[PDB]
Amino acid sequence: ATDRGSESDKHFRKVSDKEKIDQLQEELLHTQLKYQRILERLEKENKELRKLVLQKDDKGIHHRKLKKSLIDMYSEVLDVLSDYDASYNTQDHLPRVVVVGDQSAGKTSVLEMIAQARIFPRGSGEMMTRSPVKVTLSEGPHHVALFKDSSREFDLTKEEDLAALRHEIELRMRKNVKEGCTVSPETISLNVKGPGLQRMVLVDLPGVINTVTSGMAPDTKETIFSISKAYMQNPNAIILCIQDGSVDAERSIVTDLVSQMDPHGRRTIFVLTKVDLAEKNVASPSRIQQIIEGKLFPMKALGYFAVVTGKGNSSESIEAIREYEEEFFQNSKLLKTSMLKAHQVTTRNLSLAVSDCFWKMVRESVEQQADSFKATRFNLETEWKNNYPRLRELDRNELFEKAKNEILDEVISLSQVTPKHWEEILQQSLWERVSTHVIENIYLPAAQTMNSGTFNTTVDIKLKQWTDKQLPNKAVEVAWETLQEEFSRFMTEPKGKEHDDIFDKLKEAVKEESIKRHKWNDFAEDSLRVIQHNALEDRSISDKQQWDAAIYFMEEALQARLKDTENAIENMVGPDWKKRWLYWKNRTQEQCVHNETKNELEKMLKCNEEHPAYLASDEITTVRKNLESRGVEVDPSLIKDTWHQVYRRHFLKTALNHCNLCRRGFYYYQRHFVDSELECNDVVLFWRIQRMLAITANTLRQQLTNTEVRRLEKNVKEVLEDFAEDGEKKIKLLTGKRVQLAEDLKKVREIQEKLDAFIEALHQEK
Amino acid sequence: YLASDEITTVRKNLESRGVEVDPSLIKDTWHQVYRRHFLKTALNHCNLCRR
Amino acid sequence: YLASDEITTVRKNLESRGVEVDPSLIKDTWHQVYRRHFLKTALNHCNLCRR
Amino acid sequence: ATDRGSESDKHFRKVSDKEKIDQLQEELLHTQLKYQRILERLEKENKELRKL
Repeated sequence: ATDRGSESDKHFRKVSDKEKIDQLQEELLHTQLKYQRILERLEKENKELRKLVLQKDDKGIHHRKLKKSLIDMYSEVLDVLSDYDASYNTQDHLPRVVVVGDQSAGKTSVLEMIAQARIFPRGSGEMMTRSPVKVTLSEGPHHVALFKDSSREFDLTKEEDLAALRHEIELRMRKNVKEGCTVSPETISLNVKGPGLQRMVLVDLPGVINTVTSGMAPDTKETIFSISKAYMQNPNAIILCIQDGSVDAERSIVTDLVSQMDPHGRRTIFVLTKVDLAEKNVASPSRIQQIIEGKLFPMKALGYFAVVTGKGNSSESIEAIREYEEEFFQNSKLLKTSMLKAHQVTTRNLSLAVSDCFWKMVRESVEQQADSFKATRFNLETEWKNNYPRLRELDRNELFEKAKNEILDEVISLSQVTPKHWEEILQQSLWERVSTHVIENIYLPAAQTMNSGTFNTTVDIKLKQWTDKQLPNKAVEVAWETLQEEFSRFMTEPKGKEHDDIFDKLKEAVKEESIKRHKWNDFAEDSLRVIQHNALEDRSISDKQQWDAAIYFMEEALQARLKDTENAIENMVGPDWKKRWLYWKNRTQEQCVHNETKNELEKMLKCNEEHPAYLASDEITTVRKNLESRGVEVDPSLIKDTWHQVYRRHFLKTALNHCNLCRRGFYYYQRHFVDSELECNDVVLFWRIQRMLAITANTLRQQLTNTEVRRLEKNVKEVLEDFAEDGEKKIKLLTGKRVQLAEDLKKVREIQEKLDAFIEALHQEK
Repeated sequence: YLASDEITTVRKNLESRGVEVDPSLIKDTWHQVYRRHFLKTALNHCNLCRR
Repeated sequence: YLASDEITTVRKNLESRGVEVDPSLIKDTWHQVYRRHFLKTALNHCNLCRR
Repeated sequence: ATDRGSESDKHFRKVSDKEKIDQLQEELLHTQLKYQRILERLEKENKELRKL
């Protein structure tokens, strides 16, 4: 009966087991015992095994080194840096080649010709030219392509495999775009190999635009720039600024972006596309010599190159395009009249120049960055050792788990708090809540009568009205606030040295929510009405022990109000004479007036202690006139306030003297003696109220401990589950641990492996 | 706040006396005794702060 | 034998009076303290067996 | 540095890391790598519920 919810949960949990254990033991623990060990065999070993099947097709041993070209190994290096941190802050560490240019300028054809195959999709000329791809370029004995995330090898000399390759890229391309924008940053990684291909890694970035039309979002112009600027920021990048040769160089759009990362073109190269279509330029030195020497641009490049990207056909074969490129420059005026120099034309020269810079920079740069990222682990280890004693047990998610368990443990312990403490809290709160009605409305008007039956009648009328209307509602409010306040205390107590600040954030978020998901059963108001009445209903003090308990509670309740009245009267009337001459506590004029009015009312009460609270109005006039005669200024309001305080003091102190007489009042009642003024009936009232306070507190405690506290535990578990699923709450709560710093120390181990393995490959090769 | 070691050192010290004590008895008795000490000190500080 | 927590009560009474003490100084002091009590009680039992 | 608890803890950590790369542990890793292949490949067959 003390608690019932846990029994129900255990019962139905056992029933669920009895019916479904032959499945639940298999699903829940059997497999899960091995779950931590199963995943490496299930997924990692699977990725290796199929890669080993392709290595078996290669017929080269996986263990023995020199299995792959140094640049093919360097693609994995860049990929691991991208995975560890895709921001430019980490891209800056290693060489890259950026392929950027005006929209639909043929830059994709430039990259494909450098790759010696039509590897990228060209399905459309608007959305398919404004999305990124990345391709590594490697030496090989055969022109073959392989994705990071696929075991399939593509034959680059056949239309079917090139089409499938373009299809896979396209499937990634047409999805890695914000809706409407059609432009989003994302990584697609292909490794293209073959004879004549150089040691590079080229990133084709969304085509650059200057204006927006009805078929595109207005933001599209900015998003492209944001992507375009991202890879250009790399100080170790070779930036191929690819411009459409059919339009004025002064009108280049990409240039105005390149100048934001290299204002003078120090690390940039100029590429002139559509040379065999822009006849107005390739046939005239006055344009070409400026465009290719670096006089028509603000950019002073690493080099300047001219290429043929296709005769307006977005799907033209790369092989035919290269053959036509070699034929065109010989056909064109440009070679004869030396407007373009022989080393400034065709795919070969551009590829070789960028290859030499990039690859020589890569051999030196990878030798630096292995130690850079290993040094970053050493730098991460100084901070982590200094911030906290060496420890990695905790985690952001584990912070939620630990705060969850702390909260549920405190909620349970709350449910098993000694009940007696619950009743003590409820009893004291109830008395503080009710004493105002007890004395101001019930006792004060009732005990001024000269008949015990009228005392009890006034008391009982006020008690019936009060126990029916306000008192039950007040008790229910007290119980609600008691439960919520004790819950808050368990959630927040700074338990000395055993307190953990980190969890506090969750304790506040749950404490708020758990309270709002609980409501107290309103029916209590009616039950209390009955119960309260019953506790009052016992008006019979049968023996000395209950007589003394009754007198005790009456003395306590009346002494509190008497002390309050006496403090008010002392402030109102002023200091005593002793203070006035020993501490020079001189009275104010109001205090003197109040003192004289008090003296008037007090002589009246001293002569006749039976006087009721209410005076005649002509008496107020007589009090004013007698006060005016002696020389004291007084008005009916001063008399009424002074009267109220003074009569209450007289009333309560007379009640306590009646306590002093009740303590030894028993023989007079057996005599039925007629001259006996003493009748001790207030004692019964305060006895009844003490017992009613006890009964109300205990009933509220029982409702709390068997019905409401278990509902609170259920609501808290629901709140904790809802917060556990909420990723944002975990992000914005329980953020204090230093584990985040250690996560970098551990994660950069992939970059450390790729770089060192690449350097040892440089040492096996030379 | 009494830590669990402080509570246990009180529990066993009383068990050695033969008094039968548990962590909740001590936690609540400690709260009352400590608050008595703390509030009397606070009233002494009341008297001090006057000057 | 003193219960693992009986060592904790010996520590509390000593900690309250101002004596730094640890469970190893309670086990060594106790092994010598009970070797002596036991044997001297045995010899007093000799004194009583004699009659 | 002598008779310093933090220096003693750093000395204790350096000796502990060498034991972690002891030949016992190294042989354990080498044998475990083959043991990961041994009594393995049954798991992919086990996931199937058709027999069940």
